[PDB]
Amino acid sequence: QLPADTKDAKPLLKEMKRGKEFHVIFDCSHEMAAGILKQALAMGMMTEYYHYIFTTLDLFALDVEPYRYSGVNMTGFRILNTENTQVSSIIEKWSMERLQA
Amino acid sequence: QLPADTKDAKPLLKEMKRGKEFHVIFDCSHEMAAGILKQALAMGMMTEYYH
Ligand SMILES: *[C@@H]1O[C@H](CO)[C@@H](O)[C@H](O)[C@H]1NC(C)=O
Repeated sequence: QLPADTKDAKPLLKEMKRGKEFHVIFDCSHEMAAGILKQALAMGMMTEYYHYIFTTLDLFALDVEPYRYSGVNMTGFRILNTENTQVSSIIEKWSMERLQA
Repeated sequence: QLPADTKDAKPLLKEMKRGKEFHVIFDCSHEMAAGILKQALAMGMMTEYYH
């Protein structure tokens, strides 16, 4: 169980590294998934050995640029049917007004 | 040999990782050491193996 604060996730990661646990099913809102993945990266917990699975339904929204060359596997799930072009147009129109925030 | 530009470092590091070479003596001004270290981190070559 990840503790109350996120950035205190380091002890868990140390324990997992010592125990040689090479498969994980994270479970949290993608916002906290990003933090735990960054903590993993700075822990050297990110190579072609480990393989993460994210029960979050927004794994696609993460920034993946710093991670994709590492050779790590991150299988997620995505319900938002973005293959249809109509959906893509709607999403783009939505982004056209999200950037006020 | 490192290539001319900094971020060209990646193809070199790919072959390093493929050949299973965990002992490296770098030789460059630290201004390049920082860049090559970031590349090595994004390439995921920063574990307890490499020295
Ligand atoms: C991890 O990803 C790489 C590239 O897709 C793949 O070749 C490998 O089979 C995957 N599994 C492991 C070893 O984690």
